Amino acid sequence: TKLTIWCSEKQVDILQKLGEEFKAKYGIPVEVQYVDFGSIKSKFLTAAPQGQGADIIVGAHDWVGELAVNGLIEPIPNFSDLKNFYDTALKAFSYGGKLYGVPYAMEAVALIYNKDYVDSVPKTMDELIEKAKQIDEEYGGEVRGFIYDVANFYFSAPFILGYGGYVFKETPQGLDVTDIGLANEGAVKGAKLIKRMIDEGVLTPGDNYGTMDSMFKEGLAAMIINGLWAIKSYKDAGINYGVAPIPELEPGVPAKPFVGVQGFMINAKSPNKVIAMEFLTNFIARKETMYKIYLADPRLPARKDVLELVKDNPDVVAFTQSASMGTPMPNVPEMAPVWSAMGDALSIIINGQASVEDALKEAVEKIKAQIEK
Repeated sequence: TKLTIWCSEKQVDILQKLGEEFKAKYGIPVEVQYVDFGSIKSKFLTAAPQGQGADIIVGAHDWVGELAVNGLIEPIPNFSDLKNFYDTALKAFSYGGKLYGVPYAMEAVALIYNKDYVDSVPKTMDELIEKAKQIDEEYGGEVRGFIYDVANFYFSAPFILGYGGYVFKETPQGLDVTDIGLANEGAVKGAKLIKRMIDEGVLTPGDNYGTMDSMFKEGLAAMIINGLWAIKSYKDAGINYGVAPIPELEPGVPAKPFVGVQGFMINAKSPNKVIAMEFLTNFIARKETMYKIYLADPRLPARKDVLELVKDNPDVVAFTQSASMGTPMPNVPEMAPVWSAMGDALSIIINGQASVEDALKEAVEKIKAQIEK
């Protein structure tokens, strides 16, 4: 009997050597194969129901809810080392009160700012708004104090979710996709704060990803909301940038960005799940392995004590801190219609074509209608 793993390209070498350690101690070889995320899911969905497919796979946390309900991935037994993982990363791989994977990477946006215009990170969103107005005034509109992809629900979620909005209500039986909180009082308050930034001129209805991104590269945007994926282009453009978590919406009320997480999962139909689980919890999950995984592919780490090891990367520290206060993108298939419905609602709001209340309630109605079909 041998163990089979489907992993990413930059994980093969690390997992092959680790498997050699596992073979020496237990006498079970480990076969490691690179498979891309898209093909992992399509292969797993038809191999796993028969007991085939890899014993261990990597994948996105978004898959967990459906793989868990269909009994294809195995609940991770609690082990002590779990205390060293970010709560957001563990929640992202949890469903119905059970952990279903061991995460290794996170991704979330943060505040990125040009230090030629911002001397200290604003402590609150009210301070950010005042600073943005002052910057707009000082440079006569040539420099935008604050700009981001405002009508995109992924980028505006820190405000809508931070004030109390939620996508699906969490219950002990799993996410209740019949209970959608995108129009409750918190969501309305978050959307009203976005609308206030529009009304005061700090944001405009024409703000989108492209205009934000190009303006920051050219040195004409003081503060933006973006992720680690854009940092290289800003460095190459010669921007003296800094990264920090999005300022508190109010004192004591943090911004709550969406977080994407990648992790390892166990084939629940495999005859080798016990040996596969041992290797996952005792070998893959260890701090030393996760640090090597980070070095070979620097993504925001899922372990707190791995971040402590880094080192020379202040950007990763800021983005990881942003992810820690964030919330996972809901890991169920019913999340799919939410993006476009909320993006339409945001556009309607910022263009003054409906009240915040009416636009959000319409968005929830359309989400439910599409979930039903």
